[PDB]
Parts: sequence; C-alpha cells; structure tokens
Amino acid sequence: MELSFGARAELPRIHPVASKLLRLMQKKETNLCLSADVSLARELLQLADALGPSICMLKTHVDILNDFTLDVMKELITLAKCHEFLIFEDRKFADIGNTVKKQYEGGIFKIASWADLVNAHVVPGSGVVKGLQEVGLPLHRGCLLIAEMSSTGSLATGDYTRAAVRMAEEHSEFVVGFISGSRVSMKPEFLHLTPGVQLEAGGDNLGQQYNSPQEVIGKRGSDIIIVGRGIISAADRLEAAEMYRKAAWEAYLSRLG
Amino acid sequence: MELSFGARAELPRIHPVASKLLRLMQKKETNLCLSADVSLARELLQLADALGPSICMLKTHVDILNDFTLDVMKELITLAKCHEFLIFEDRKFADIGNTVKKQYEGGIFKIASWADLVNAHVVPGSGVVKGLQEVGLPLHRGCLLIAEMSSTGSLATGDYTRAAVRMAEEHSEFVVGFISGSRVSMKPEFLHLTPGVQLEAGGDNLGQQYNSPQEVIGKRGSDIIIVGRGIISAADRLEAAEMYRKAAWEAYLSRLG
Ligand SMILES: O=c1cc(O)n([C@@H]2O[C@H](COP(=O)(O)O)[C@@H](O)[C@H]2O)c(=O)[nH]1
Ligand SMILES: O=c1cc(O)n([C@@H]2O[C@H](COP(=O)(O)O)[C@@H](O)[C@H]2O)c(=O)[nH]1
Repeated sequence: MELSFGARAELPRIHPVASKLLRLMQKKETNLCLSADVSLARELLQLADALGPSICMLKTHVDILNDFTLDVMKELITLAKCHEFLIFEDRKFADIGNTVKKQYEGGIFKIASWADLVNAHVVPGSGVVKGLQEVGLPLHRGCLLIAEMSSTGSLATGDYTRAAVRMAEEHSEFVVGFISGSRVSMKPEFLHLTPGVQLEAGGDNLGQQYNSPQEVIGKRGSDIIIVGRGIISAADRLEAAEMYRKAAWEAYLSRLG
Repeated sequence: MELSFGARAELPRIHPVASKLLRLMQKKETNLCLSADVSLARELLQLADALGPSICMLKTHVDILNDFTLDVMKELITLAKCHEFLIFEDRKFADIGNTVKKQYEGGIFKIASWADLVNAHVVPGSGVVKGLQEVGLPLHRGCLLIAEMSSTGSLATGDYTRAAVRMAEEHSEFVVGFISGSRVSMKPEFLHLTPGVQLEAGGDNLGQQYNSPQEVIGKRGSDIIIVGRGIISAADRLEAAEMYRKAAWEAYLSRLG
C-alpha cells in the first residue's frame, strides 16, 4: 500500500506544490535537498546550476547571504525552472500570526515572492500557520512544519511532535509536510524532509547529530534528505551530491520494494 | 526579600547588560518595552525619539523594515544612547547552533553589531544558545529565552517552560532572562519580559491574547511589559506609551510594597 512518489503526486488531497515536487523527484530520480548554507551569492548560484540536475529542492538561509538582493533570487528562480527543483527558504517562522505574515511577505527579503516552500515551528500554536497562509495561499505557496529536530536536546518530541502532525493535518490547504527525523504522519499526502544527514557517523560541536541516508529514508521512512556540509564542505560538490542522491534514491526504492 | 530593580542591578551574578537595563529602569521609572512593529524606517526613528524617554527598551523586527539599512540602525543607536534604552531584536533564533551563529553575526542585517539583546526559542536544545553565544559573548551581548508564549495554542508550557528555565540558568554568562507570561525563574538575576499586553481585554484574529499590565506585572510577577499595537495603533503614541509606562511602573511598585 506504499505508493511511489509519482503516484503520491496524484493523490486526491495532494497540494499542488507537493505534487509538483513529487513529479520532479520521480522524473529525475532524486530525493535530495541541497542545504545551500553559503554566504556568497555567486557560490549559491554556481552550486544551484551545477547541482540542479541532482536535486529535488534547494534550501536557502537568505539571512546569511552577505550580498543578498532580489535579483539574486530572480537568478536562482531561473535555475530552479531550468533544472526543475523547488526553492525552500528555511526561515523557521516562529512568532505570533500577525508578525509572521509581515516577515513572510515584506521587509527586504520578500520571501513569499520567490520561495515555493517555507517552514514554521509549531510552538506558537496554529496562529503561526494562519498568519503565514494569509500570504501564502494567494501566492500558491506551501509550508512545512517542524515536527522533530536533529540537534542534541531537541524538545520537539512526544506530544510536541503529535501537536505538529495535528496542526498540519488540519491546515492541509497550505501545509504540505514536515521537517522531521522520521515518518511522523501516516497520510501519504504529506512530505517528510530530514536534515542531520551524512554518509559517515558524527556530528558538529554545536549540537548537530548525523544519521545516514539509508537510516533516514530506508529505516525511519522519510522521503527527502536535507544535506549541507556533507556536500558543501567537500571538494567536488557535484560528486558529493551524486553520492547523496544515489544513497537516498536507492533507500527509497528498497523500502518501496 | 523582593528587591527593587536598582538593587537587582547590583546582584553578584548579574549580567552587565541586565545591570545596565535595570539601572535605567530605576532611573527613568519605566518598565515598558515598545514593540516598534512598523515597516518604515522614518516611523521607527520618530517613535524611538519621541517615546525614548518613556521606555526601557525598544524591540525591533528588522525583517519587516521595508527600508532597512545599517545606517538606520546607527541612527537608532544614537537615539538609544540619547534617551537611555536598550535595543532588542526580536529575531526568535530557532535553528541548530551552527546556523544561528551565522544568522546572528552575518547576512545583510548584522544583528549582533547593533542589538543589545536578542532572543531564542529553546526547541532545538541548548546548541541554539551555544551557537549564539559564540558571537554574542565577544560582543558583550545578552539573550532572552522564550519560556512561554501569549498566543492561542502555545506549546511553551509545562516541561517545555521548565527546560527553558534550566537552559538559562545554565548559560547565565549570556542569557539574561525570559520572554514569558509570568515569573518563571525564582532567581532575581533573570529578567522577565511579557508580551501580549493591552489595557483593555481582547486579542487579535490570528491568535494573540491580551492581559493587562496590572495582571502581568502585579499578579503574574513579570518585570517588563512589551506593547505593540496598544501603542502604535493609537493616535497619540506618546500619551499611549505614558499610560502603559505608568500602569506597569505602579504595578511593580505595589508588588514591591
Ligand atoms: O532539525 C533540523 C532542522 C533543520 O532545518 N536543520 C537545518 O539543516 C541544515 C543542516 O546542515 P548540515 O548538513 O550542514 O548539518 C542546516 O541548514 C540546518 O539549519 C537541521 O540541521 N536540523
Ligand atoms: O509570546 C509572544 C512573544 C513575542 O515576542 N510576541 C511579540 O510581541 C509583540 C506583540 O505585539 P502586539 O502588542 O501588537 O500584539 C509582537 O512583535 C510579537 O511578535 C508576542 O506577541 N507574543
């Protein structure tokens, strides 16, 4: 009863952004999201161009880009369209609804104008989603809810994770899935994206913890791996991305049987 | 055994940023933080100048400022120095440590260069604080942890709130207090700042809930009220700020006896 990405793209209740994503994952044989955690626009764009064919999604932190402009993001959209990947701004909205709507639409980043996907913490209660969706529904955007975190001491466990799943499942006109370590919803209309991924065991010195693509996708049932330093600190980022793509894709196929 | 703000400023374990704040609160008879939730730099600066004498702190959301530049923030520092208030960027850092350090120091906002105080959600675990403090300790900054939220459905309750208090109390070289609805720590070295404040009962249509300064300061034991729309939507923002200042200050005095 587990469906391929291409069949999930057709589910009756699928969000159009999720459907677009699932179709390109199936087409390109990729369930890799690049975490493009760089500070230079040129590096961001060169990574997006070279790695675009290997990825289903490019995750940004626009607020670490020392030379952000909206024209950078126009360039990034051109590459996303060319290579067929979604743009996910990993802003982690986490305020009351009236504040996050402004943070999403406005200021100098105008996130909603260029990001297919954003994400939110569930700690404020469902007003965080209601505020975002007042901006994002008109613009045909989607949102991911942070149900679990990869870092040591995370409080996104137990009843908190359950609250995130309920909040999704109840805002499914806008919420398309989760940031999580594992499959947290049994409804196949929801995407699961998992950060904290490297091929080798380890972590960082600021609480990051790594698990492998086989563990995350194959054993824990997630859909997509989010990989930053495992790719971006490598010398050859293209070959690193291909290693991660092949790992995540085979883990998905093997789970699917 | 409850101490005045001026005596708390002298406590052995007080953080220098908390001490500076407590001294100016005592001097100016203000425990009001203006939530300057505007999109124009000119309005931000005109509010800071006119209301500066009435406030202990000005809370920003730099990411909704349509015409942000670092020169705006230089102007804002000049006013903070003139009128004696701290600048609190309400960024709600909420990522792994390695990410938040970059978000705090870098990008176009360079938050650490101008904000006396920032805040963080505790959901990622203590690496969020460790990452921020790698930037903020050298720059002699402070941080507030979000222990409770004002909005409907908040998950910052129970064991989550307790985890926030522990995390503070254990990073007290950098963490100076809390965003909370009430006094959550019994240690008087920690500040309690409470949003969701208006004189009249009510809320908004996106989950905000209001309580009065007398309730928050006088009954719930908080130190500082954070007020946005109750001031900024009023016609005369100066008189509105004075009403809130007088309310919060008298509630503090009456609690102190
Ligand atoms: O639980 C979570 C949620 C995240 O978004 N992230 C993000 O995913 C990326 C992980 O990067 P890296 O692979 O270099 O550790 C970072 O951008 C981080 O902000 C995470 O690491 N853990
Ligand atoms: O629990 C919390 C935490 C906050 O920082 N805030 C912030 O405090 C301010 C409240 O503004 P207002 O008084 O207009 O409702 C907003 O900037 C909001 O982001 C809040 O309302 N509740």
